[PDB]
Amino acid sequence: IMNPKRIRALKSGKQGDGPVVYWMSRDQRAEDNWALLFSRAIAKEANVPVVVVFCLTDEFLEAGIRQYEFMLKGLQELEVSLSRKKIPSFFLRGDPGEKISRFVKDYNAGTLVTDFSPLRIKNQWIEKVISGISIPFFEVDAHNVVPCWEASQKHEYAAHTFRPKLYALLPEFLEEFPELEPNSVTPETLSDVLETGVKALLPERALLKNKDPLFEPWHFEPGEKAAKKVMESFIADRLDSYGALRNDPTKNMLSNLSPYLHFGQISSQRVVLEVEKAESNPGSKKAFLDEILIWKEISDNFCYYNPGYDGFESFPSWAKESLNAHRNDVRSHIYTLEEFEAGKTHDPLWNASQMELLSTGKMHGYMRMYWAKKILEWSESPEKALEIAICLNDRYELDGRDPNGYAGIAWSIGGVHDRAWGEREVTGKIRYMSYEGCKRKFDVKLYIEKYSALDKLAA
DNA sequence: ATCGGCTTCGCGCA
DNA sequence: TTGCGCGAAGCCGA
Ligand SMILES: Cc1cc2c(cc1C)N(C[C@H](O)[C@H](O)[C@H](O)COP(=O)(O)OP(=O)(O)OC[C@H]1O[C@@H](n3cnc4c(N)ncnc43)[C@H](O)[C@@H]1O)c1[nH]c(=O)[nH]c(=O)c1N2
Repeated sequence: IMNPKRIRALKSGKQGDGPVVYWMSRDQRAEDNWALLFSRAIAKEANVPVVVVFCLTDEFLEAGIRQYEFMLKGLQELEVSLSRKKIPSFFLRGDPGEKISRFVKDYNAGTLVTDFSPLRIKNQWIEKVISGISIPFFEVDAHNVVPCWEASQKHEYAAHTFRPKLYALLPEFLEEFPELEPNSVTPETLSDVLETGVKALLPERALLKNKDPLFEPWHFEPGEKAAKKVMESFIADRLDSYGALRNDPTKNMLSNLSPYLHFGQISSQRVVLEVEKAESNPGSKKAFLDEILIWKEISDNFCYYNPGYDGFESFPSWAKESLNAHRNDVRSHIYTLEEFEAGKTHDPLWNASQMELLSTGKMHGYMRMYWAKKILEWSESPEKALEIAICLNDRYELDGRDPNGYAGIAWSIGGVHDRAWGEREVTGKIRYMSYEGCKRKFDVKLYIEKYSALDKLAA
């Protein structure tokens, strides 16, 4: 039995007599899954089978092959891991509000379970689902270490107000995962799906002049197994010097975990457990935990309590006041979406970062902050900057379309979870970042040098 | 309370 | 490079 405040009753009803169906969505993995572990639990009590259903919405069209290969290949692996433990996996195509409801009837599901996501479109779908089912319907936070609706009931103004809260709750929720018990009872194509999708997304590929792709797909092998190794090599090779090199992009000293945590291919709670027991720097473990605990989960807190998380209106009062005061200011440059996208600005280090984004699908965490603040400076308005920053983040980051994306863009452009700094023209009081500031931190000429000879080779 | 502390910004200066 | 003190800055929360 697991901690019962990880569950929240979406719909009450009378328990069916069919199997218990887990509607996977955020947490695409079989280990370390409070949503899967809970569903198994209530099917063993009901003495019924547990099964997984996954829905494949048209959303893969609003991004690239890169994200879809990465996630489809992952699911190809999960489906096998699940049938190992005797748990069937069903793959729906279409709109959840309709297809999940149909499945719930067509298999005679006795209880519905899902994982937790704060993006508006899950609440939309869930709310259709509730309407068309009669069975009970459960939702489990399987993504955060502390259930979002439990760490805080309000928008948290800053990391230092969240932090005493989150940490006062870890002795309760930071625990080991039990074993996923195979099915005892035995209930009664993703190859085409992955081909069909790439023939669709192929006319939109990001190509170089010579028509081979920009994207390089060997930096991150998708899937649960590949993720475990990225966690272990992190703990053994990179964790010890994270604190002191987090900010250098010429070093590859990050965890590189974010494509995995986004597709739920690995549990942040598992990471935390392995980091905690590891014996590296106390400084570095502090650095690291605060990014995967405080910053990650306050990003869910943000989107969960501010339905306008991808818009201007969600900036803090002072932020908007300041930015409106400077809408009339003359911008040093202005660039269009296309120009940013193609890395055609005056700033070679900015374009360098953009080139890291296009070719690899994961931009360095420090360069990300620089990236968005310089979009605000050379956009024609704050709204356009947001719109540009979201469109390029979500289109090219393997970890895009994610609460961290919005809560990081908002931190960057609109000062959300941050404070006021010295007033500038165009960018108001938003924390400024400078090219020369980057030079006191790392060897910009190497970072630039790495992605040079790719703007020329692309168009 | 009223007032200390804040993702770790940039920049001078040693 | 690297570290320190400083400056400009709105406000939570204890
Ligand atoms: C403009 C902009 C845009 C984005 C983001 C930040 C900024 C300023 N982020 C957040 C952060 O840049 C990103 O999570 C890390 O670079 C992920 O790479 P690593 O896992 O290697 O980092 P690293 O190992 O240093 O970080 C560990 C984990 O902490 C979390 N994290 C780190 N910094 C964070 C931040 N500022 N906000 C929220 N979570 C943070 C992530 O969960 C990350 O996996 C984001 N993240 C993401 O997952 N998807 C995205 O699309 C974006 N987009």
